[PDB]
Amino acid sequence: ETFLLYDDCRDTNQSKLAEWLDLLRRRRLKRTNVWPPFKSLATLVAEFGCVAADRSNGSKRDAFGFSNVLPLVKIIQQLAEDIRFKSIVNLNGGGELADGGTHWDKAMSDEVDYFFGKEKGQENDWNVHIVNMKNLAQDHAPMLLSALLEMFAEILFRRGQERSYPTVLLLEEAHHYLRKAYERLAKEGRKFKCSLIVSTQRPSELSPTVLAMCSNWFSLRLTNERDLQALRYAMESGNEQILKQISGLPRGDAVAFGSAFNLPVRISINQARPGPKSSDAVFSEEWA
Amino acid sequence: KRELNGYVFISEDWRLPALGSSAVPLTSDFLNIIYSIDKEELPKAVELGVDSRTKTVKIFASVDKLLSRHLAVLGSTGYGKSNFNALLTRKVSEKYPNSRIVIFDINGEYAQAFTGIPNVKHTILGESPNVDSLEKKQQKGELYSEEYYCYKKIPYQALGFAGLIKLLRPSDKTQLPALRNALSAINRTHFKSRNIYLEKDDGETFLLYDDCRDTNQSKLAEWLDLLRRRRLKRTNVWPPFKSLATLVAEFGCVAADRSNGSKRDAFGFSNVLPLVKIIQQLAEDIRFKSIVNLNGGGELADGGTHWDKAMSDEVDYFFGKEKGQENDWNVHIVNMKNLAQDHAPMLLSALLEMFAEILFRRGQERSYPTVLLLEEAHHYLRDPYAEIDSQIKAYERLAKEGRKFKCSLIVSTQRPSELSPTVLAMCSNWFSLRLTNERDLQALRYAMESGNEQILKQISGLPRGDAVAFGSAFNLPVRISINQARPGPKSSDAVFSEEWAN
Ligand SMILES: Nc1ncnc2c1ncn2[C@@H]1O[C@H](COP(=O)(O)OP(=O)(O)OP(O)(O)=S)[C@@H](O)[C@H]1O
Repeated sequence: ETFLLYDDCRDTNQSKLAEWLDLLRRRRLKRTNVWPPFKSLATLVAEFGCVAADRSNGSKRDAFGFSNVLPLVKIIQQLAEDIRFKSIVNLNGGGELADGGTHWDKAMSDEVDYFFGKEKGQENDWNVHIVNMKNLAQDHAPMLLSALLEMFAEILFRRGQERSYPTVLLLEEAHHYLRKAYERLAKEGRKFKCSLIVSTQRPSELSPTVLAMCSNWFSLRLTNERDLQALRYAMESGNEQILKQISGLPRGDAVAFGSAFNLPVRISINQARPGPKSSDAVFSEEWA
Repeated sequence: KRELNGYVFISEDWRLPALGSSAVPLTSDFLNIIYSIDKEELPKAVELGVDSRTKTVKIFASVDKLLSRHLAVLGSTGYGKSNFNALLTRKVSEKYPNSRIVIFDINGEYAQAFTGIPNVKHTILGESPNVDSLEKKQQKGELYSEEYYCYKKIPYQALGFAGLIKLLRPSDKTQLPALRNALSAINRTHFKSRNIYLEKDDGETFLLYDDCRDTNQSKLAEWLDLLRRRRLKRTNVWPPFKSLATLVAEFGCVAADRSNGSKRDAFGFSNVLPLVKIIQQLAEDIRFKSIVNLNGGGELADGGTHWDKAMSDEVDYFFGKEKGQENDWNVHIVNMKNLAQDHAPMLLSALLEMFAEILFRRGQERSYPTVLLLEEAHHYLRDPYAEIDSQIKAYERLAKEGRKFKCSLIVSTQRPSELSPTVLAMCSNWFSLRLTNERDLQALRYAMESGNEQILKQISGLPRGDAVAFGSAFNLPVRISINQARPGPKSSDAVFSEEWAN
């Protein structure tokens, strides 16, 4: 037998709803072997929110609960129809769904082995990974980029200090998507053998703990007092004589200090070959 | 120091002179090396003014550095902020006559300043006071003179499946699904003088009503399921803004008697009534209807592609055509003299989203450079009834898409404290005139990069015409005296004495 659910508070077959819906909670009816799509959450939400008890010894579809559940189905619907979200995320399902009760923890643990690599002993086909995100909007980035760093921390714990391999993580423009549990990778990283490089221009938008869990420092020019004060309040290994130099540094010159330098240094940095694209724009050409 | 047979200036502060060395003053040959630009950029420069303290040295800047990125102009009232923008925009054209400049003018000032330049246009937003009057088009290569202009409305097709939802705000039980079913089916309703109906594949027709009258209330179910699952006949004309209100009621006042045969019940109809009220209110008005065209007319070419072409055609009118095609004008002035403080955000924060969407598609191969000037942006860059940052999502997208696909922004304003501090951080150059308060002079401190304090502590006392500049196009900051424009903008707002004397 079958039964068909809807998204609108229509009156068709609104008597035998609870009889079918209680078995769902008590896990007595059938299950499947394929992942469904994303839009299919709104129907379940509406049905769990718009069911009531009828006086005609049956069930009823109410409308004073739709008014309670409505604000959520709305954003779900407006999110499953954007043309900049579905080109990054795959809102179609169709894949295999396992048994046993462990179907989330096998989906989570298959996108980490693709970006951050596998564990010790196995064969991997690369040592350098370059992820490019030029096609991702500037308003969907925080969520989707924090999700990944929250996923890469529930798994080092379940992997351990034995099966884990040491890696290096280059994070560029980190003040857009690095800010309780949202920053566990910067704290519980030394145990699980991960090291971060953070590049950024607005250090006043970071947490004073991330900028304090750092051992060595490389500082180029920095012209704002709202940032100098932060660097100073968080600094642990230096002085206040090299802080005055940071505002009059030319290009390529840097100030360096930490544990790998026995006395702070002013440095001129070698050029790289082949270098990064770092191209620019030119308007005069196209119209001249 | 010397380079080959000239000199060059380098900024770095760790050096010092030796004891006994002699001090000497500086001349107009070294000042003109301290306040100059490279040789690589000299054939692409633009003049702005002269130095204030001495007045023997002229100031130049490079179009590339200055405009490839975004730019900000700040200043109080009555100190010289509208002369600067006309100077700049006219000097860009006089040097690069194949440019593309678009201006949002919400006061009607910037037309008197382009008299004498080719490929100018002038569009007003609204309806003609007179009706049986003419408007004279111009040809190519013809110098602009006033008495040439055009009028324009904006249709309602170019707001999409989402703009209308946002503009109507269904806030209760059973308004949303009906308002979706109506927008999804608006392309199968036919129209006559003053009544709406459907047309079957075979002659037969069936009428729709808006008052819940029980005449012929027994065939709804089977004349609605078909419309719902794409079985009735199509059409080829856009209907008005009231078929919406006529469908939202017949989709919300329907039920089924246990005695087979449908009935248009009365109770459910009330659950939808208020939306019908307001969507009626927005036709017997003088403000919304003066700007927007809620009448209905045009082609509706089949192919499930009737929401996109309206956007694509309305963008090519204000912002320009794709590369290769023939676009007539090069300067576009849009006049919003007649537009209320209530419908400004909603209307002017949708053309920009359109432009973003189309500029994401055009790409780097089909996109043409353009400069876009936004005046008094503290009026429409923040949707007031959007009180969470979850809803400010237009500038943050358009700035990036433009920095990628050749679109430059100029933001002019006089109150930088009513303006989010992420709008003023995507900028790479700054021009500031006198600021009188003390809470608008901290929003700049908090959000600037390439300055200092000795150039900021002398903004409270800047006279009329003098400015202060810094950013990634200046080697060291400058205090500067700007030069007058000829001809300039207009300022005729109101004067009492005259009328009182008449
Ligand atoms: N270099 C200059 N020297 C002296 N006066 C100037 C100079 N440049 C502009 N002015 C004068 O400044 C006066 C007022 O400038 P406006 O154009 O009203 O600036 P504004 O009021 O900030 O612009 P809005 O926001 O459009 S009213 C004009 O009457 C000009 O004559």
